[PDB]
Amino acid sequence: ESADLRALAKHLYDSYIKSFPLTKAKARAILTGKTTDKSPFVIYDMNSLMMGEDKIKKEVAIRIFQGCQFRSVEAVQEITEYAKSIPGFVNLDLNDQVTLLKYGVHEIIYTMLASLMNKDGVLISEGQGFMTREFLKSLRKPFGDFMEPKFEFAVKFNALELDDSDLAIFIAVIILSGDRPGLLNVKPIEDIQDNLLQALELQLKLNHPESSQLFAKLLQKMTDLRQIVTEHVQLLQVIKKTETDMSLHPLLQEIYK
Ligand SMILES: CCc1ccc(C(=O)COc2ccc(C[C@@H]3SC(=O)NC3=O)cc2)nc1
Ligand SMILES: CCCCCCCCC(=O)O
Repeated sequence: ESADLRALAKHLYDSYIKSFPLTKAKARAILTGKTTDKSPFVIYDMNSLMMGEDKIKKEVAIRIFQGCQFRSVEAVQEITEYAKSIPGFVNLDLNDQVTLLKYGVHEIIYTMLASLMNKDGVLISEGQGFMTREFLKSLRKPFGDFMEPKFEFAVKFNALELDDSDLAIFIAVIILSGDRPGLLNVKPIEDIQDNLLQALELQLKLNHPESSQLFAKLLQKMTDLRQIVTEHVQLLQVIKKTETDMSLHPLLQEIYK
């Protein structure tokens, strides 16, 4: 029944709004001058970077990098709260639950990162600030190319014009992979994902009826996520070797194995 699929979609959207304080709908209202929300202080160089705490509640590159790192640990926390709400996920073997998160968590971070980006920069501090792509790329090596592959993806991805009710099901599909390395019981995972994929497919054609093959173009985007993740991992191993004094969160170290 299509009707059970819509109920699942409604359930996941509601759980996505409850788990993530900054939705794409809010992010786009901030980014584009809407009166439902307020304007971000823009950071484009070092003076505005230090002017930035005068509005938004060590060297500059390592400080920015370690805040982006604190934020990621926070998103991991929000993603795990979302994941538990995906029907059947808490019912799986605990070891497989850990494996799905470990491998799914960064692909979801960069999907939702895209909600907070345009070609020019990225919202920070829950929408209160905006950090210019040009500033980030001007950071000293090896940090200037830290964010550029996320912007390249985001610009391509934001072109699909997905909204939060689409994204809620898509990030569920990402978690419930079943081709993840080290999974004990693949088949229960594949059964949950086949359901999510049916819910996503219906959602896309009801919400985007004039968008030809949007289901397939979005599933292809999963290729770009995998490559962002693997590049970021390699870049981190270079930062850790040249910056032996920069501390990495154990939660992120446990995932990066
Ligand atoms: C590289 C892409 C990116 C993503 C998110 C952020 C953020 O920074 C947004 O969320 C925030 C904002 C501000 C801080 C302050 C940090 S935190 C600390 O430990 N000392 C500080 O100055 C922490 C987190 N930046 C960059
Ligand atoms: C985004 C510019 C403000 C820098 C520090 C913001 C507060 C730090 C935090 O929330 O962890």
